[PDB]
Amino acid sequence: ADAATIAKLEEGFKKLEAATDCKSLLKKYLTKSVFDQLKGKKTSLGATLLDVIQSGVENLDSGVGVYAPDAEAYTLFAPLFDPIIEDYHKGFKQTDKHPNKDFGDVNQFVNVDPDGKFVISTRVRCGRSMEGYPFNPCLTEAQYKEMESKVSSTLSNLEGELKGTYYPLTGMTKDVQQKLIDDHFLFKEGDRFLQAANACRYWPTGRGIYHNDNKTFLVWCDEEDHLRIISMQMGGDLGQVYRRLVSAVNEIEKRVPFSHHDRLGFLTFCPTNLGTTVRASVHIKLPKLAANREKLEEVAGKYSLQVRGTRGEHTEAEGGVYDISNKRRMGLTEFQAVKEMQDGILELIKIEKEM
Repeated sequence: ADAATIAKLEEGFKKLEAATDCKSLLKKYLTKSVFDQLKGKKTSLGATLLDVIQSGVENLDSGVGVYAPDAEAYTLFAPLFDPIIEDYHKGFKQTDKHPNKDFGDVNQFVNVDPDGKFVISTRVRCGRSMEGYPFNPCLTEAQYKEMESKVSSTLSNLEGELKGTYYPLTGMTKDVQQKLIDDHFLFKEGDRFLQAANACRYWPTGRGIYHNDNKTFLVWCDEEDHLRIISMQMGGDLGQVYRRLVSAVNEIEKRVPFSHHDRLGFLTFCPTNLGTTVRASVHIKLPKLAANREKLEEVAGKYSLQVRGTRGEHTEAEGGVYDISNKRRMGLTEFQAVKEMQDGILELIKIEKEM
């Protein structure tokens, strides 16, 4: 690590002490003892501590404030990453190992609302970093093109349910944009937190969108992580959504190896998405539980569920509509995470019926 970067690191640290208002996990765990042991180190691909914390220094309001420049950095800079991970993922000690991938007995997953009267739509997401490339902080332009032609080639040779079409962002027509905007499939350049992390360079080179013909499978190449992989549909057939996801992820891995770490799970750009990288969610109507919020907050904790209200434009009538997702991503398998989610929704609907 060169003297010019070490100087810029010394600036950011004094800027963190000078921000007594900052509540970011970066400021919490970047002690002077850790900072002096990491500031001079660099990965074998060339990423410095500055490529980790720059975005958290430029954005003092940021919640986490660190990002991973390459896969190797989670090891080289573990003295800062490990305590941050402990904090965000409550109960993931610095010595615990995350289980290896296990999609489990996928047949055990069912429809959580067979009569469609409660769940509007069902969604399961995961992400992957492609093995052999650095993450978005350090991707060169040539690397962006190589990834695009590989993901495009891979996703285009998908057959059956996943038969689709890849739309690259570079030189996208105005017509496709609307058609993709219409289907909620498009993404744009990242917010202020990604821009400060160097995560939005050479835009839109290397960025693309893939969706199947049935519009129940959707992949984003290089929006934030290398790959974001979603299975979605209307209704509450969590099982069907989840089984379609495992089919796709296994099939992509045949041609595309993923960046895995036998203690942190699947490696991603942001430490909030380590472990399973799995976020199973439903849009569900629970009007009775909306009145008695204390019961909903209590049952949500029983199944480790995050309850967010729907972001919306004209939603004043829909206060009893929720986006319920699974909160846990580490220290448990993919199968365990989605099962826990399913068990939750089943009980939430059961309670709603008893009101």
